[PDB]
Amino acid sequence: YVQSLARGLAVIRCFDHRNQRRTLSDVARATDLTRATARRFLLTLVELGYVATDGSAFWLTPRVLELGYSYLSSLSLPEVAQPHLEKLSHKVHESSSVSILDGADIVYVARVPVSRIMTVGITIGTRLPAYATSMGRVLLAGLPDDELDAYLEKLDIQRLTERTITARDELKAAILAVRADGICVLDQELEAGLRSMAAPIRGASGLTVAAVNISTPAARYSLEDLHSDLIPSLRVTATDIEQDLATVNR
Amino acid sequence: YVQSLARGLAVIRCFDHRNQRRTLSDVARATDLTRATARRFLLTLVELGYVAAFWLTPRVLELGYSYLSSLSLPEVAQPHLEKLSHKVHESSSVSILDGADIVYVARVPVSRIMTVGITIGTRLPAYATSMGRVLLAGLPDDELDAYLEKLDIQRLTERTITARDELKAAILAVRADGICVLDQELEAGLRSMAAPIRGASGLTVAAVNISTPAARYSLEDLHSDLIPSLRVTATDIEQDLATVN
Repeated sequence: YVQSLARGLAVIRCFDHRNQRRTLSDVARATDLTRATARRFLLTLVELGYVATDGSAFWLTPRVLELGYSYLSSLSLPEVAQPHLEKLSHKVHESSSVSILDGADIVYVARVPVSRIMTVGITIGTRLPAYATSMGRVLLAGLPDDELDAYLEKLDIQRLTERTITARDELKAAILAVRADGICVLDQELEAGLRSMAAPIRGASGLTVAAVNISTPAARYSLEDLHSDLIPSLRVTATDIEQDLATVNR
Repeated sequence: YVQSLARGLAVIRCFDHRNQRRTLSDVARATDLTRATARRFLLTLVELGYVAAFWLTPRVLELGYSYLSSLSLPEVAQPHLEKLSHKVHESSSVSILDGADIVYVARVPVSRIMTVGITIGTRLPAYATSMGRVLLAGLPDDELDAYLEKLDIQRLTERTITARDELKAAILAVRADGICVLDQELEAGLRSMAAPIRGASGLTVAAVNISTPAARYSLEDLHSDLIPSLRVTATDIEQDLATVN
């Protein structure tokens, strides 16, 4: 663990909107350092061209943008989501995906499969009806009310399994429940023996822009086990993806 | 002088759009470090959240953002660019001058099949961009001449101006007109237009622009529809900048 690297970075990070220029003592204070240790880092950064000074105040220069900015700020939603899906899937040993809404269908945009014989994973670019998927109900809960009502007016609900919700009013209710719970569990309404759970991914304004799921055979978990073992991690993954997406698009 | 600081930053610096993933052997080669030294850096960055093969994480954006945020201009401009791009449905930006380059500090992208996208932190030669010519126009004549003395003009497209006196005359006319329209001198099929943003000094300190495919608008349409909006955006940003300083 190279302390000096950590400290030099903390010095760059101590500049912001409220703190545009800082004195040596103020940089020391902001980074939990002393004047003598802070000075060493500040003078190296000045030498490197990352910091400028007039003798009393220090501030950052545009060279700091050379550290990754022009390509990290261009990451797509799937590229932001991928490492987080990989961590989630590796933690719970189940398929995880991200999708977005396209009219009446969800479209898969990122996924991590598991290596099993019987697997429930769908390839990127596949579409599925929004009404019959956990991600779809999450995305639909994110619509403005007039758009949701329009969607539901236009929808031809098909009986896909013996458990598929069949009434427009019961469907609307399941979608509004998702709005209240922050998650959707879909129990074999798409295919018998298959379960999915999904959570919203929001833009920085709180608008739902994508959904993330875990999908699993009904035989691997009771409904109660999903809540104790999988849904907590799914929530954390959704929030991790949100936070990165916000940083990237800032 | 803290050498391990210098090296740790050289490690971050060696990752780019092409080279987003690198093994520990990849990274040591790249920075002329020992495998052993090249290794302790990676792992401090891993503990610190800046690295996760190895790759930069979005937390690396907090370094650049400390700059951007500690400058008044980028966040002051942002809500005006949002309105500008929403009105004209084209990508808009703000940049400042850094030696011979402009550097992008604020943006709003507009996406379609063929997209004009330049990201924050991108650096481009001032002589070949509409914002660079606006920024060079704002230099005192002696600084302009010194800039031109060091400049090696490249042929970026078949249309790029090739002669220094020609370039200097173009810059002086931008100074007179208060805008620059750069028609396909940086990339074939690409047009942009820029207006200056004046600082506390009454001097140009930054520039704002719109860029768009040449095939979307006639030059006439640019002058009639888009450029009047850009000019009011420039002055809205100058006014907001004055309140904050």
